[PDB]
Amino acid sequence: MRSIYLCRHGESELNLRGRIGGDSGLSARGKQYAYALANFIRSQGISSLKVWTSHMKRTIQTAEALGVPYEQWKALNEIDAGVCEEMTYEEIQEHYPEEFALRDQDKYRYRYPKGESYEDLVQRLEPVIMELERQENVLVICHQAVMRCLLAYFLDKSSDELPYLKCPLHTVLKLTPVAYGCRVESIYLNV
Amino acid sequence: MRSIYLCRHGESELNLRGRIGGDSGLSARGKQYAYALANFIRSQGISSLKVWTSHMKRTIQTAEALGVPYEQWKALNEIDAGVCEEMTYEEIQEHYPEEFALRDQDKYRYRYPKGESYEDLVQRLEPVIMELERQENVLVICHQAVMRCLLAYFLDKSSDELPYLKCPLHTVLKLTPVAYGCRVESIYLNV
Ligand SMILES: Nc1nc2c(ncn2[C@@H]2O[C@H](COP(=O)(O)OP(=O)(O)OP(=O)(O)O)[C@@H](O)[C@H]2O)c(=O)[nH]1
Ligand SMILES: Nc1nc2c(ncn2[C@@H]2O[C@H](COP(=O)(O)OP(=O)(O)OP(=O)(O)O)[C@@H](O)[C@H]2O)c(=O)[nH]1
Repeated sequence: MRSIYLCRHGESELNLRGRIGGDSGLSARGKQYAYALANFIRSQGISSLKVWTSHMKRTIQTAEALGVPYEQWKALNEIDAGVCEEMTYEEIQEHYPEEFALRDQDKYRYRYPKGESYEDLVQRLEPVIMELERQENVLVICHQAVMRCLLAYFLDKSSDELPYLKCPLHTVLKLTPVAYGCRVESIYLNV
Repeated sequence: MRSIYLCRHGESELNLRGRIGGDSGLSARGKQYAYALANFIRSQGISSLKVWTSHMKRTIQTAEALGVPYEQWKALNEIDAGVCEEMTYEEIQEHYPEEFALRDQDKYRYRYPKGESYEDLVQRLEPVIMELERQENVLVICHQAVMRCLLAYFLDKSSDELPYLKCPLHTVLKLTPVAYGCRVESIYLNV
């Protein structure tokens, strides 16, 4: 039976430092998770697993720790925050006060100045989902907003539930598509 | 005419780093706001101004720049994050995934493990609201949650919308209560 493993990149510099978006590398702890992930995968004993990542350094560095070939997707790249890229929630409140609240009205269709929205991201992911269906066993090392859209698809969640799906760092969601839908198991790798 | 100048302490080191709670001091930019705030106060030509701060290093440090006396109130201390003290919103999502989700159901009544809620803080702020009410011109250098509770009281906002009120850093809100309720004047101090 096939299964799709979804998880985020290891903790990044910006993650640890309190900032969103950007293209930072893995933190010391992030690298540790990469090795923990490699251990978990090997533990699964999967037949010919294909590893997918985005173009972001964080996803790549995580895959590098798997010692197996990985395919890069520009579509798996994290949502563009635009003007408030690499900013903290406090900086966003200070420099873009009305935008911060505008989001609360509709987090799915909300779009940051010069950036994407969850609705946009869902659309940009269409190609990936298509391929995900054609594959057997796949490990998609991605991002928060991305993992939420992917998860929402397989778990048939509404556009409302989507922006609030649990996609923490160092947690691998193993989806096993079945007749009634798709089973899910949460594996937290503590490092 | 009497005004209640509510403002948050100047940016702290922890604010800049991504973390909630703690007892850190003002960053260099935070200190700059302390000085800007002092300049603003003088320009106001205010009569017998009373400065109130909390016992936190960040509020004291802001008051010092004013060059005027100020009284400290433990009741004005920021809401306790309990076990989540000094964590980032990612660390919370990772180590306390269920807690994070539960909070989203009721931001007002959500209480941190070993900490408090907005409801708890309201009770704690009761005597502050009273003295503040029976006072004249008053400057209160406080924190985010605290400023929200105070503001909601004077603007007669429901507990429902309380946690979402705009309380960005480096912004002083001049509150002048008048017959139909209370008037506000948002003063942004760019530094
Ligand atoms: N308002 C607010 N936004 C935050 C905070 N921390 C991160 N954000 C940003 O708020 C938006 C959505 O928040 P979340 O649903 O928690 O995460 P996300 O949508 O997957 O965002 P990305 O960070 O782009 O993945 C994103 O642009 C986040 O980067 C915070 O404390 N407050
Ligand atoms: N989980 C999470 N908590 C955050 C974030 N930004 C701030 N917090 C903390 O989450 C709680 C509620 O968030 P907010 O309503 O934005 O702010 P607050 O309640 O005034 O927070 P305090 O800073 O504790 O007063 C508080 O304890 C915040 O410190 C974030 O992005 N994620």
